[PDB]
Formats: sequence, C-alpha cells, structure tokens
Amino acid sequence: EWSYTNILTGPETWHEHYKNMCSGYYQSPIDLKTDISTLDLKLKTVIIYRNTSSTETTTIQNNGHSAEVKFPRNTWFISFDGILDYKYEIIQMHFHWGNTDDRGSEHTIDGFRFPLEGHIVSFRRQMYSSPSEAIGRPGGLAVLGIMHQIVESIKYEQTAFKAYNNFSGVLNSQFVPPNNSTIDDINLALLLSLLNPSRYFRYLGSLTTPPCTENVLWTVFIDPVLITREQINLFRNLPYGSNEKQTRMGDNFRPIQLLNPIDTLASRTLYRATARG
Amino acid sequence: EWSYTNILTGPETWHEHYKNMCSGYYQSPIDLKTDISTLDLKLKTVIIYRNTSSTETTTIQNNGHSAEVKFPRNTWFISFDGILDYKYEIIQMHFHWGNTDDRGSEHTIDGFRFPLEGHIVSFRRQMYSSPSEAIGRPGGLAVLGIMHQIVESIKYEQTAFKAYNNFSGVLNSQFVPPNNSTIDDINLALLLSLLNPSRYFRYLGSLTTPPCTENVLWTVFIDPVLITREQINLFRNLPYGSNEKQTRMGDNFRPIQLLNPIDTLASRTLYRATARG
Ligand SMILES: NS(=O)(=O)c1ccc(NC(=O)Nc2ccc(F)cc2)cc1
Ligand SMILES: NS(=O)(=O)c1ccc(NC(=O)Nc2ccc(F)cc2)cc1
Ligand SMILES: *[C@@H]1O[C@H](CO)[C@@H](O)[C@H](O)[C@H]1NC(C)=O
Ligand SMILES: *[C@@H]1O[C@H](CO)[C@@H](O)[C@H](O)[C@H]1NC(C)=O
Ligand SMILES: *[C@@H]1O[C@H](CO)[C@@H](O)[C@H](O)[C@H]1NC(C)=O
Ligand SMILES: *[C@@H]1O[C@H](CO)[C@@H](O)[C@H](O)[C@H]1NC(C)=O
Ligand SMILES: *[C@@H]1O[C@H](CO)[C@@H](O)[C@H](O)[C@H]1NC(C)=O
Ligand SMILES: [Zn+2]
Repeated sequence: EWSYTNILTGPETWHEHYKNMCSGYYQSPIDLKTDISTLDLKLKTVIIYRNTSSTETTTIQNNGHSAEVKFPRNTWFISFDGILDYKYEIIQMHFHWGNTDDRGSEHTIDGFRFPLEGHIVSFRRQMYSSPSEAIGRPGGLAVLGIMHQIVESIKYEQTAFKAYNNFSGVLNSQFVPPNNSTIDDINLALLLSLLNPSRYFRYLGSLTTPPCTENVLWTVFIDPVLITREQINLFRNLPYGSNEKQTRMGDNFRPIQLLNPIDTLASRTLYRATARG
Repeated sequence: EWSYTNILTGPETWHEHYKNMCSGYYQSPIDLKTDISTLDLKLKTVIIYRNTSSTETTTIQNNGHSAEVKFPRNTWFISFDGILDYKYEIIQMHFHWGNTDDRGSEHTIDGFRFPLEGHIVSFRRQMYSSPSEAIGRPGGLAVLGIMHQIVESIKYEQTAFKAYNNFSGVLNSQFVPPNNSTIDDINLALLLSLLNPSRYFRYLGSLTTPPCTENVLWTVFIDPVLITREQINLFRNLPYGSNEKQTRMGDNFRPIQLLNPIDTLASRTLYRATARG
C-alpha cells in the first residue's frame, strides 16, 4: 500500500516498500535547472495528433491518488520526429496539485512550483505492441509534463479547461474513488497549442508513483497553460482514497529527487530544447 | 532464430527480427573513445567477491553462439561502492572471440579490437530477487567486459586461464551445443587482480545478443588480462550451432553500435574511471 499523506505509507517510505525501483538513482521528479541543463538543438517540436477514425469513449477515474483520464487505444499519439507514424501512443493523463496555489507540481523549474501538473502518459508503440507490455519494460514510456498557472483575467475558451471540456463536470465532491465516468474527448492538440511545444526539458527518469519504474522518457514544457482559481478548486473537491490521512485530494505530488544521487553508477544529463532560432 | 554468420539471421537482421530492443538507440557494443569520454572521479574500484559458504557446482555450456559459464546462485558478487552487501549477483560469464588474433572483442578501445572479450553478467539483486525477474526489467543488469590480449612469454599461473582453472579441460571439438559440463569454480577475484579494477569505461547500454535489452550498466576494463595463442585456440575448436554458416565458433561478436544514433531522444554519455591518484 502507498499514499501521499499517511506518514506510514508516504513518499519517504517508497524506497523501502518498493525498492524496485523507488530505491533507484534515475528517479522523477527533479528540479529542472535552466542554468545546469545542456541545450540540445537536435530535439524537435513535440506534436500531439489524433486518429480521426477512432470513435471510442474517454473515461476519467478518481483512483484514490489522482484524477486519471484513460484514453481509448489507437486514438492519441505523440511525435518527437515530425513523422505521424504512431511511434508513441497516449494511454492516460493524470494530475498532481496542491492544497494551496503556491504548490502542486511534481517537477520544479529553477525551484518554482506550479499549482497543477498534468502528465500525458504514452508507450513506445514503435517497440512494444501494448501498454501492458511497455509499462514494466525498459524504455517503454514517454511522459509529457504540462504545467498550469492561475490567472485572474481570462475567457474560459483560452484556459486549459476548454481543451479538457471541463472534464464533463465530473470534478466535484461526489466523484468518490474508485468511480469512473465517461467524459467528452480531451482535445490534447488544442492543449499543446496553449503553450510552446518546442521549449522543454528532456531527461531519462521514472514514474512518480510506486513502483517508480525507471523507463520514462520525460518531456516537461517550460511555458505553462493557463487556468483559473475556480478551476484549480474543482480538483480540490475530489476525495482522497481511504488509505490517505487527508480527506480532500491535494498535495498529491512526490518530493523532488536529485538528477544524480551520490550512489549513481552512471550520471544522467538534463537536456533543454528550444525552437530553430 | 538468430546467428552471427548466417546472412538470413545474422547481426544486420536483428533490428528487423527483434525490434524490441535491437532497433533501439542505447545499443552495445560501442567504440570506447578515451578522448570523447567524461572522466568521473566518483566511480570507484570494482570488487568481485565470493560467498565462502557456497558449495554448488559451476557448469559451462556450448550454447551454439558462445561458451557460457553458468554460476550457481548466491555465490559470486560485484560491488561498485566498496560495500560487500550482495547488490549485484553474478549469473554467468560468456566469451566472444575472432577467427584470427586481430579481432574477437565486441567493444573496441579507440578502434582497437582484442582477440577475446569476456562478459561477467550480474543482476541487480539490490532491486530484483531473481535473474529471470531482472533480465527483462529496467536497470536489471550490470556486465563487466574483460579484454584479453595474447603474449608469447608467460607462466600459465599468470594467464587468465589460471583464474578459469583452464575450464577443467572441457574445451574441445566434441563440446557440442547445447551440451554443458561441470567444471572447477572460476576464481573471478584472481581474474580481476590480473588487471587494474579502477581503470574502466562506464555507460548505459544493452545486451549484445537478441533481444538486445537496453537495461545493462556496462563496465569495460581498459587494461587487458593476458592469454597465450594456445589458450585462444582452445575456444576456436568449439563448433557453432547448426543455424550458423561457419562450422567452427569464431567471429561471435556484434558489430559496433553508435553511442548516439541520430534518432535518440536523450543522448547518453560515455564515462571513464581511474584511481584515486
Ligand atoms: N505520475 S507518472 O509518473 O506520470 C505515472 C505514469 C503512469 C503510471 N502508471 C500507469 O500508466 N499504469 C498502467 C498500468 C497498466 C497499463 F496497461 C498501462 C499503464 C504511474 C505513474
Ligand atoms: N553478451 S552480453 O551482452 O553480455 C549478454 C548477457 C546476457 C544475456 N542473456 C542472459 O543473461 N539471459 C538470461 C536468461 C534467463 C535467465 F534467468 C538469466 C539470464 C545476453 C547477452
Ligand atoms: C484508428 O482507429 C481505427 C478504428 O478505430 C483502427 O482500426 C486503426 O487501427 C487506428 N489507427 C492506428 C494507427 O492505431
Ligand atoms: C465549462 O465551464 C464553464 C464555466 O461554468 C462554461 O461557461 C462552459 O460552457 C463549460 N463548457 C462545457 C463544454 O461544458
Ligand atoms: C551464502 O551461501 C549459502 C549457500 O548455501 C546461502 O544459504 C546464503 O544465503 C548465501 N548468501 C548470500 C548472500 O547469497
Ligand atoms: C587446458 O585444457 C586443454 C583442453 O581444453 C588441454 O589440452 C591443456 O593441456 C590444458 N592445460 C592445462 C595447463 O591444464
Ligand atoms: C547439463 O547436462 C546434463 C547431462 O547430460 C543434463 O541432464 C543437464 O540437465 C544439463 N543442463 C542444462 C541443459 O541446463
Ligand atoms: Zn556477451
């Protein structure tokens, strides 16, 4: 069993309860340090694209730790190389947020926390035929991190919730774990257009929940998408699962890990991308 | 379904036959370039050590593609950190060699091929309770590469074959795949004493046979251990398995892979270690 807020099963214990791989030295999240990172001009614009033949439904679940969108198979894809040949297939999207507006994100950018971080999870379909084959295997996953920031003055249509279609109104106090509901499809291409998809951090890391598998190619966009206080408070209405100490879901983030803990046997490097200047 | 010397199943076909993961961009072996490597002073002396109360038998097999020593469980270990707490457990040792003395190794050092490269394969017991659990999982394996060079003048006792106890005389034309034979134990601590265990290349790579899993922590010692022409010739009497074109086992090495093929989404770095000096 694991939690965020029960000190007995909480993040400080994962290294002992899930040594494979929460005890590793390629863990996530990390502080994304603009100064320390290596600018790699070969890293291209990220594209998110849909199969316009797909008609299957999208669902969202309160899994007791997060709000998790589950996408249908063969619907949403990532391209890192400009070809639309289905190398990365999107499986789900989940969120991490704070009890308060000054924290919530798992990654930090130069020490700064955002109120809400979204994780678009994909598998390397180029190599693995199914999500369940990729999830536990080397190099199986690529995750996109989308930072969200609160603004006071904005039209609904320019907020991230327009891409999310408000999650069909499911973010409320009655959305109890482990309830799942059908929702309107998420326009992930619109979501990505709300930020600069050429401007990102890139590194090799891990899942941020047990078992913290070190098979994630991370991409974290530097520019946030925009939301309102009203929208962040919808997430804060969700109840935590019964194994949490806190009642309302919030502070569902993992503490910062080092890029290179002292025990590492082969240092990793944090990379940075920016547009063909 | 794979070979070294049959053009239908040979190394040029593995990226097609075993896309997961022989098509990847973290492949082994690589050219170990002294000038284009990063010195990491934190990388410590390698220690190999035995459980003195283990009594189980060692075997060697002609598996049709290499000579493979199979160690009993819970017997031989590697420490990278100076602690003897069974973080890495040795499973097996296999050999790669050439038809001729000018080639054989998988790795090169500044483009130089050695006549014989030994691979001491361990699983990360720190995280994974068994080899079968580790071999397919992220960060599962650590392999030591031992280069061997031929000298004309040496006492048997100062050759690598002293540490191998001459493979108990088992190596001949009759040692046919998939036969195994019980052998006297390999003194891997003696073997490591024959080179400088502080002086090595380090990088994240792959198995060098299918399915080329990208879960190997590589350590390749820069100084070779010494053998005679008679000793290399004992390997060359082994017969290849029937799916090979060549009759006698030789040239059982994979072609050199790039450190960073053009399609990489996160560059790896080659490290090197040297002594506190
Ligand atoms: N928070 S995170 O690092 O983005 C993350 C991503 C994915 C998971 N888990 C996941 O996707 N599980 C899964 C299980 C079975 C499947 F078939 C596919 C995915 C956990 C944490
Ligand atoms: N030549 S190499 O890269 O050192 C290598 C090492 C190990 C393997 N394979 C291996 O160790 N397989 C294995 C299978 C089942 C087990 F339970 C244990 C090991 C293949 C290539
Ligand atoms: C697109 O969706 C259709 C029908 O749902 C499906 O048969 C097809 O395989 C999908 N394409 C890809 C590339 O997954
Ligand atoms: C989403 O929520 C806002 C605020 O209540 C509303 O104006 C908007 O039309 C809603 N959109 C959809 C698609 O439900
Ligand atoms: C050492 O040897 C014996 C072999 O029988 C075994 O009971 C013990 O668990 C071994 N220790 C380790 C650390 O594997
Ligand atoms: C080593 O084994 C070979 C056969 O593989 C044998 O012909 C040779 O004499 C042996 N050498 C020693 C020193 O035991
Ligand atoms: C090794 O050889 C013996 C005797 O022929 C056999 O019974 C044993 O199972 C073999 N081990 C293998 C194939 O792992
Ligand atoms: Zn090998």
